[PDB]
Amino acid sequence: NLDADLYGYRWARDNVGQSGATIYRLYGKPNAPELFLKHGKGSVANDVTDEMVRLNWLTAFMPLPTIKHFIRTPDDAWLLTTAIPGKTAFQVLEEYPDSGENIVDALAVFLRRLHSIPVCNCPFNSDRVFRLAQAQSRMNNGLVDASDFDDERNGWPVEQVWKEMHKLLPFSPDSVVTHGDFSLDNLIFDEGKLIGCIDVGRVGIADRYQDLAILWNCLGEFSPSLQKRLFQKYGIDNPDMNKLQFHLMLDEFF
Ligand SMILES: NC[C@H]1O[C@H](O[C@H]2[C@H](O)[C@@H](O[C@H]3O[C@H](CO)[C@@H](O)[C@H](N)[C@H]3O)[C@H](N)C[C@@H]2N)[C@H](O)[C@@H](O)[C@@H]1O
Ligand SMILES: COc1cc2ncnc(Nc3cccc(Cl)c3)c2cc1OC
Ligand code: NA
Repeated sequence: NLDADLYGYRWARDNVGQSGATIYRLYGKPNAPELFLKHGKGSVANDVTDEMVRLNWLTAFMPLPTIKHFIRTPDDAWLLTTAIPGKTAFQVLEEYPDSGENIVDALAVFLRRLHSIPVCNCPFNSDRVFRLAQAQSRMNNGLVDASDFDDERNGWPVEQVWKEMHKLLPFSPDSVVTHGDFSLDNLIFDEGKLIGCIDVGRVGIADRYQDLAILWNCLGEFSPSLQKRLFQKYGIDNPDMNKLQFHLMLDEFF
């Protein structure tokens, strides 16, 4: 069982937009750090499982929550991790908009760090063909949230987004180690420093634009100038807009 690690903590049920899994926040225990327990049943358990192995693999390189405990049974996955103290990049942007330049600088450096991890270390695949297949299996089961499409695709039928996506293909792949969901909700700041990332479930090998696109979009809600810096700090001279557009369209399906 699990209980030894759970005496003393009190419980809260977070909703961070998290696909499928129930997230409990464990707190209140003195001399003990906040904890998260992710719980997935049925198919979603696979997803909790995927995150555990990636947390476990990736922490050899980046700063992650540590796996205090994981349980898999035929239909249920439970994942207990330590919390990363701090606020999301998004919150820190909102609260201190005269700090965006250092936050985007920090985000780029960090993303460069992740991507510099040599692929020969990484046992996980998440290239477009993998994701594309996944995206179809969510389209053709009507799980794609058309409500949440980016503005330039607002109210489009899903089967359209799908069709317009394959027009940009093909592009030259480049392969690095990617986060999978490099959004402003998933990087944790504290005392001005970037100190860790969360939500590592889609981590694997893919085109860098998988991470660059998603973050660049999030900074769309603040300043086109902030978006520019992201690419500028990272060191790309001319953003591959085709690639950007493809990855943003692929995220629509998840
Ligand atoms: N559905 C489940 C997913 O929900 C969010 O992802 C969605 C984005 O948020 C959407 O975009 C909107 O939100 C962005 C800021 O987050 C804005 O910049 C943008 N203009 C907005 O249209 C985008 N179209 C699809 C993407 N799947 C979570 O991050 C992700 O973890 C979670 O799995
Ligand atoms: C303070 O903001 C957060 C910190 C976090 N610190 C650690 N873990 C987080 N979430 C979490 C959710 C599921 C699984 C795991 Cl390992 C972590 C956190 C989520 C947060 O909300 C975005
Ligand atoms: Na680590």
